[PDB]
Amino acid sequence: HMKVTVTTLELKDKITIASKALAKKSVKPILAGFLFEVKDGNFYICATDLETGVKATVNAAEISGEARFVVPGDVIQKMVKVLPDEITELSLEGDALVISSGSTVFRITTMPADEFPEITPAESGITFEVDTSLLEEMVEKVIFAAAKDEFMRNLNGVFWELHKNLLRLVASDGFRLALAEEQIENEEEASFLLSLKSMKEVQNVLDNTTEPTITVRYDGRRVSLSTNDVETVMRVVDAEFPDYKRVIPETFKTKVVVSRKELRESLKRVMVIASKGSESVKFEIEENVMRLVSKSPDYGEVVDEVEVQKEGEDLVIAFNPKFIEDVLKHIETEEIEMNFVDSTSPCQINPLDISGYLYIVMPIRLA
Amino acid sequence: HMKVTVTTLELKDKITIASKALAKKSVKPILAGFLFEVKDGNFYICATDLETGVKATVNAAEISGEARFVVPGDVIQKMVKVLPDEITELSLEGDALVISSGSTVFRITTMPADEFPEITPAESGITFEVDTSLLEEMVEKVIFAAAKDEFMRNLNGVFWELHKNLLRLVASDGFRLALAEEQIENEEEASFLLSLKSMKEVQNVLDNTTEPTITVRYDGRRVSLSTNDVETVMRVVDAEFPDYKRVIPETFKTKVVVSRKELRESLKRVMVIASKGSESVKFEIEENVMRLVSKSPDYGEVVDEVEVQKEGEDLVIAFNPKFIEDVLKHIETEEIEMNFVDSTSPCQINPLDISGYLYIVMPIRLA
Repeated sequence: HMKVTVTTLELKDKITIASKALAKKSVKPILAGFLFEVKDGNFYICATDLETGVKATVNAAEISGEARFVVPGDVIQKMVKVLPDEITELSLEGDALVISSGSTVFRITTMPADEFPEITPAESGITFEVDTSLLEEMVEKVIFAAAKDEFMRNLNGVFWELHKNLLRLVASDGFRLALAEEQIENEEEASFLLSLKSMKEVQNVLDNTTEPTITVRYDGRRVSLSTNDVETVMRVVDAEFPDYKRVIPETFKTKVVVSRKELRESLKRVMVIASKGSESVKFEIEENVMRLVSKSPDYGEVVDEVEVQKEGEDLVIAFNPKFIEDVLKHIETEEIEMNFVDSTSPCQINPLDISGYLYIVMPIRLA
Repeated sequence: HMKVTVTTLELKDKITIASKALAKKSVKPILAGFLFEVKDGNFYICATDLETGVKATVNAAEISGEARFVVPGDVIQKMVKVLPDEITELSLEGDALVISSGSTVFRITTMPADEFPEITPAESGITFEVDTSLLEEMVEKVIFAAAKDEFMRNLNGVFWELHKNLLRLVASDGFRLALAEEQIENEEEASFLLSLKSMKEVQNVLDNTTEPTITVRYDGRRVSLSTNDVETVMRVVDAEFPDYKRVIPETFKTKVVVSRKELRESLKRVMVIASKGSESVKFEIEENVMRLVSKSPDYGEVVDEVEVQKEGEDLVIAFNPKFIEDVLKHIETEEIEMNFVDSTSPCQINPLDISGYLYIVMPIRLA
């Protein structure tokens, strides 16, 4: 005996929410599956890779019996997205989970749960509530700049800094950096690094909750991010995030104000040549215009000249254009500023007249 | 001296049109480029891979001088799609093509044209005009079923059959077949096979002309497809297209009428399991319903039951579901028919009550 009646939308939502905490195929195939647990009229779906764990309480209409088993993560995810009816019925027949919805019946072979661990929340520590939409926005404005190389433990993630009524998120890959800061309600100071994999689950949670605010708790070792129905717990990265403030310049010698669309389009034009091999654009900043230049030995050259408002010194300075383009994608204002010191110094990019968001791109050596 | 002034839209259109006649990087890098030729106040852009050739006349505002050179195909294609101004100016500086448009200047290294061949049209033979949109539609309704394996010379293409006031196109890959037939104005009988690569250029031409009809001429060895400004010539495939009529059954024992959306959705559900390895769906056709069944040894089973109108015998029969799904994508009616003989015989799929279009899928062995 295990029987569950649940709306298909609920099952789909809870599976989706848990899905980015699953492990890969290798290193415990068991951890590449969801734990389904039915006990005492409660139905939980869990996933973990041992660094992030998610325990989702499923709000069902009927729950009887007792069961604890694992089902393969990929198949169950694909399956729930195509169940055709408003209601879904779950049961066991032999060693199979039987999933019935309308016209369709899936029978999915279960795995043992005896090595699937208990997922427990962070202990008492530092806690705050934040507006769900605000935190989502902050995460999305920085997460792209994190190192994708998991070996770079100290950059493969997003750094959280809390102060009195203030949260800042920072991410970097050593070539560029994104920073977001917003006023919130928070009592205590704290900071921690969460892995990129943990952060993608954070984003997944936020993109799939309708609740107005969420709770965060940090105990020195783990961070819980909780909604009404979903507990997510993440072990903090055991690495020291770089002293990133040393790459954020305190003054400028050159400032350029330029249309975000205008520069994006110019970057696209020069990438026709830059993508061929140089992976470089040289900015020649003059009083009223900036020329963007890219050269490929074997294919050709491009020069594109764009109108700008510029204060300070004329400057010739080179960048990876993809890194500049990534920033522009994440800025929402029509105009941006680019702030420079020297050909060898970082550039700060920010939205015009909007505080709280800033980007740093390191330059490349001039050809 | 070579100078050309042309609208950017014109240059873009003619480059795009010629682009699918280019050869790959290997085997004459020269043939992976466009021929630009300026002579006597005419500007032509050409491309060939020695089986398909395209000669596009560019309608420019100003053309002076004389030049004949090749430019690399990928870069020029990317470049023209991002020129920012209504007008584009072309000239030579050193061994470079200089392309100036608004704010942007590209300088692209040219290659020698002395080994780029003359592209000439088919000789007198069989000729007809066809409505551009009609032929486009016919091509799109069949081309997906062609063999993608170039070694299968006799199936790697689309077969054209002309009769008095009638054109039929056929494509097959040995597992499935698509056929389209429409009334046109045509005097003589003829048939020929054009390669899949040639046919993709045909489609490219049709998708990029605004002219109401196009001309086709066949001389026994080559087929020209001509618009006002663009001559495309293709060498016919030296292979015998199979006697495909032997897989088109003349009668049915079972006919099923079913919603195209309904079956597409059912196929998607069973593919959750079929994509895991079996690549198979078993249809159990009964009086009022059809059950679709897929099984994976290691992951599970799915059964989906859909409402159908069925005449004739109950039947159990298996297919590759991707092949059924491909057909449905190309049918535009809300309802389709599936027509069967035996578990070992082809299935004919067609739109309900629409002549001129039909699909054949061969079954797979029952598990």
